[PDB]
Amino acid sequence: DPKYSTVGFNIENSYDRLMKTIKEHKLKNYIKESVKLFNKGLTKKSEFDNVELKDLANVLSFGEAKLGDNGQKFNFLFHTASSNVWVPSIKCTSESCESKNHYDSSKSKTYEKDDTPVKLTSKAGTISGIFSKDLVTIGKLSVPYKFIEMTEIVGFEPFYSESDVDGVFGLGWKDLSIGSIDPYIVELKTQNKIEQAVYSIYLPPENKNKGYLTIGGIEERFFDGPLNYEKLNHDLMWQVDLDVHFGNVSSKKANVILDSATSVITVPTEFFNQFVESASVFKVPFLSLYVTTCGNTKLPTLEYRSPNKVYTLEPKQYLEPLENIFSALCMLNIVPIDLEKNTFVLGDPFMRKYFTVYDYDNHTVGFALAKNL
Amino acid sequence: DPKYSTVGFNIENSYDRLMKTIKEHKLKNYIKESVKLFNKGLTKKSEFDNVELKDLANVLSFGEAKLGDNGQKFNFLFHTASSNVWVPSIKCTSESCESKNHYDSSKSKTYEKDDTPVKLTSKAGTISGIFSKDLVTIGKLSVPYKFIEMTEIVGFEPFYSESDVDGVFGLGWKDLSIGSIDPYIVELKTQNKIEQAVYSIYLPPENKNKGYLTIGGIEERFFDGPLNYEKLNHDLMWQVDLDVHFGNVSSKKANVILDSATSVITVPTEFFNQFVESASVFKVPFLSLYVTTCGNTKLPTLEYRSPNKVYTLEPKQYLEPLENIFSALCMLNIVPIDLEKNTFVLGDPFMRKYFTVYDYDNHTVGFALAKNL
Repeated sequence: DPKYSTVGFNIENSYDRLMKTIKEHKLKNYIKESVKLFNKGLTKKSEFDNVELKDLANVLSFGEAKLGDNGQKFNFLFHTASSNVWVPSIKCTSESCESKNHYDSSKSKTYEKDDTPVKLTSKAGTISGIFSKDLVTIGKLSVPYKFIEMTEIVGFEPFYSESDVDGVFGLGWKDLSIGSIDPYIVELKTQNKIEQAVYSIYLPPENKNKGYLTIGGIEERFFDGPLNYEKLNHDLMWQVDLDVHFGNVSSKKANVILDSATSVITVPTEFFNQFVESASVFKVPFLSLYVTTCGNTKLPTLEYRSPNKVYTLEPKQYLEPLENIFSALCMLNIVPIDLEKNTFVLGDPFMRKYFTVYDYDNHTVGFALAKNL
Repeated sequence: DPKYSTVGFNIENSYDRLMKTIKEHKLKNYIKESVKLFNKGLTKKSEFDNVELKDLANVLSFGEAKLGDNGQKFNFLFHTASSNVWVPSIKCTSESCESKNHYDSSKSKTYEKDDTPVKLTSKAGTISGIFSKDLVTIGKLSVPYKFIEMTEIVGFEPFYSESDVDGVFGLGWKDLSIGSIDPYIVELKTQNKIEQAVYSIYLPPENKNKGYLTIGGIEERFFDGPLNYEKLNHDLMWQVDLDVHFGNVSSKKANVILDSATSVITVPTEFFNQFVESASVFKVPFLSLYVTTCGNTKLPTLEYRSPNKVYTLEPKQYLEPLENIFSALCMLNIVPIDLEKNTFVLGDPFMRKYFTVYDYDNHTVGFALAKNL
């Protein structure tokens, strides 16, 4: 067993969702026949294009965490930019809430009132609730934490109601409160339940529906070779300064965010189009879907260069097989999306190669060559 | 039998050529699956676009005409803008010429020298030859005519060599010579072999690989109702002034050419796009091919208005069935192509409805409702 406290979590990935879309809309032979056409090759001609940062999220989730001494069960998803944890109140108005697990302050001996109101208003939806202090367990680790009890939830549909998820567990920095509530992982450290304010994400190569979160230490057994460290360029983001080259295409002094919840590698639009020009990659009409032969010899190693380390992705690391649609066919797990000027994100593909460490104490992030388990 | 001299001719149409392209490139299920997609309907997104006036020509041809008293056999195609007739010389350099039928001045008692050089230079190719006078028969009608004996032929490839055609028989006005050689049909009249300098084209509805040319008269039996006449707006073109409306889309004082050798109805680009917008017509990606359900209730009657007559095309007249690809599927026999400002052409679709008359004496053109034989 591991030295430090580790929890498995499940992932619903872009491949699954794409797969579901294909059975739903009967799209196989369309894709099959379009590919044949490309191969023939009669295409030649050069809102899929429109983002969305929504559509690229995977849902990394687990149902082992629990609130209070009675141990009230909840299904969380992890979110790497948020500091707080979020749960449905038993006092939840909305009809979203009705099929989910609820937090009942009353049923827990360890509950302490806070009642301070919080309000998240965003593009997908609107959450209204109050802070509440209780024992927050995972399941080795336990500590009193102030979390948010949600009283009314509006939006995030149809996702929320269709997902068996109840709420959000913050593995990030951003706290909605103004009473400077530390992240759960900092809090475990403040109260001495771990040795270090750190966690690792390990995403096993051979199972893209699984990932492991480990807390309070470096589990040496998840990787080979040295751990490199990079300093964060932002106070409240797992984000880092790096030059990036994909062949002759390059971008100096780029902003790259580590989010294992992002399903793909992202890249500015301009950058993507330069990359993809005459790389022999095919864009399937009427689908957010670029495709190529798995043995494609034109495709470069992706390079993310620090001043004292470069991290790379071979084509095998950024191409998902599609054997069940067309033989030796692969989809490209890279997507063009423009965020703030010069900002890239390293999603699931990167973490399948690199074991990754997120250090709150030292404001560092950590990379190493993932083992194969 | 007919009162006036009539010759059948064969037509290689756009449907055949498209059909050939589909077997060649195995394109059925692609089209099938793309249509399904439209129907689903996941398309929504709005050089096929680049013309070509080449690609729209059918080949209307026949092998019954003959030169000289010995009756040397030739396979001609008809061309409605040219006045002259064109044949390979037995003195033909080029390798194009080698598999074709040849005119040997020497073998014909009725031959008279001319030897005046002519030269056609155009975008597809280059023809060099000399004039030559001989008996030109079809096969009822016969007259000495001055035609062009081709000495070297360069271009028109791969078409020429693949076609079993030898040369071009002019049913038009434009004479390459400067010795004002009348059209063959005017010449028959000058020499009294017919009563009137006129011909009719009849294109039977039920056989799109056949058409009938009739010379020296109106064969009453090919149509129902009155013959309308329109004056030509050009001296040397079968061309006519008409307002044209396709629904709310319209163009006043348009120039419309009658060419039964054109495989489709043409229309300016702007005009076509206005027409096609939300008409529920699908453009198949990577193909010069618009498609729709045969029972489409949004599609208008096409209207070509003269000051004292309007000529119309129902959807049934401008939609070819595609039963062998997808059920109740139809292709649209209308194509967007910009010629001189405001110029439309009435190809094969129109002549399947209208019996058409081409009057050299009176500089008129004539329309009537084709019978069904």
